[PDB]
Amino acid sequence: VDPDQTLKACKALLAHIKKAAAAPRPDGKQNLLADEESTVAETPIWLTLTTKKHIHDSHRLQPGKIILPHPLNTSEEISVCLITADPQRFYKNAVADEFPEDLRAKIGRVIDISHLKAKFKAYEAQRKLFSEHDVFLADTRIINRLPKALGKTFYKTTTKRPIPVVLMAQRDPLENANARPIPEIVAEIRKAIGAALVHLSPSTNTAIKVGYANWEPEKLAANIETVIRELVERFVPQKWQNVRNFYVKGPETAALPIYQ
RNA sequence: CACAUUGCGCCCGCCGGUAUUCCGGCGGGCAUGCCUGUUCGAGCGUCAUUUCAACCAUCAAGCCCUGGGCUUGUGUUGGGGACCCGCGGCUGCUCGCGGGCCCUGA
Repeated sequence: VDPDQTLKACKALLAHIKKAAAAPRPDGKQNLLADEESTVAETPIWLTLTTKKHIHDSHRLQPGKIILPHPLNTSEEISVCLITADPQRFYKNAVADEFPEDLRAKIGRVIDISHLKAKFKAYEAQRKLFSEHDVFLADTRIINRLPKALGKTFYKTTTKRPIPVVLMAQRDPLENANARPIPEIVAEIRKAIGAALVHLSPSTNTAIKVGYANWEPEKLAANIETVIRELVERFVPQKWQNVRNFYVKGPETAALPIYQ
């Protein structure tokens, strides 16, 4: 991987995204809810990794976490959802009182698995939860049963799939819930939000969301460098002996190659 | 109950006489219509009765550089959209495998 050809590939892709939005739309009617600064700031940039064989024998619904130097979901206009285990009362008081003001404004809804199976069963109900929140975090005790509850709506698109979080200390619900120290739960939640997620879909092609078009190319290139060097360290089998060329992918534009 | 005659039934209990059975007496009760409630019922009057529930891991095990992190626990309704891709075949058009966006009452 040559960083100079990678970073010069970054400028060409963000520049084309800017000009692609800069063209007047040919229908003669403007958009009320799409400004130029808004639509560039909200288009995500993908990097697509292809392999010589299957990266996994079967679908792994639980996504892995990639530690980034810069957090990914950092904008103000994102709302997160926390799927907890039992006592939602215990964890809603946790958010409301002993959390920082930044974390409280990030949290949109804390929901226990029992209430999730109680009022999100219809596909219309879980579609409304899908559209309402931006990202989803979920307990490690509960990540087993989310595909049955959330259904096809969350687990066919691989974009809002729930991110695991570890509420492991080392069960009667109302007696005592096994909760870790509170201020370091916030660091774990902040770690999950800022991480870029990998999806171990069985086929040869995987795509990672790494940044946005309004970000600087230096901060984009630094993010993708640690992503591609650390993802194939643990997730891709046979290390480079399975990997093939990379492609930086815009959502509506062509793919720029990075061969390996 | 009976022109009411000091007569005669029925239920429970008691007393005195050779008395568990007999005789006589005594005490408390037994009219009709209607109301409220209790209890026992009757009706080829009407109804219900073939259980659409919950029931994965609200944590276990193995590890590492002794305390935090890691790995495994395979679990998704169907359909549609001159949209953007990667990979396999197809002489090629294209078709399969997985993605990015959008829509719809399970």
